[PDB]
Amino acid sequence: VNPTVFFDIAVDGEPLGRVSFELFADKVPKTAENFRALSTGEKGFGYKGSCFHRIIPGFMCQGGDFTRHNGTGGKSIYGEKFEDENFILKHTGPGILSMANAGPNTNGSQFFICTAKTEWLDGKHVVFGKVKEGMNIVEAMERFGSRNGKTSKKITIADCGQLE
Repeated sequence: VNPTVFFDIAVDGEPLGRVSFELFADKVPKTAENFRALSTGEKGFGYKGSCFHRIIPGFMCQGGDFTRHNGTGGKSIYGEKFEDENFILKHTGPGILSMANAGPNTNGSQFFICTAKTEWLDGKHVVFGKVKEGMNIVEAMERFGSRNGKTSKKITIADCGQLE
């Protein structure tokens, strides 16, 4: 209805588990569709096989750079960047899915999953989804991150697609 997408996560090739996300297409349609389409890979590029390049324990897990795998790339289905759609939703707690960016109106494909309430990001990053199942898998991923965001194991989206 509002779409659900999943990520199957692997840690150095070993299966960790599945996280699914509800995308708020009712409130942020353009942003939610970009993520949905990048998860199915239906426009010919997307998240399958990419990694979480920056994980900071107690704060958030960030990924979505499928072109340079380090936070300097990625692209949306609308072009290299697109505008901040609205800031209706807030970073209210663990499980919030929001867009990473490089300043106002620079949304591409990078996203982060909050593991804490991060109110200082409200009005700066567009919130568009939430973890539906597998929050415990995000908590497990979190243990491989560090204070500067570097991960001690390669965390990858082994598979991903739509469920609902």
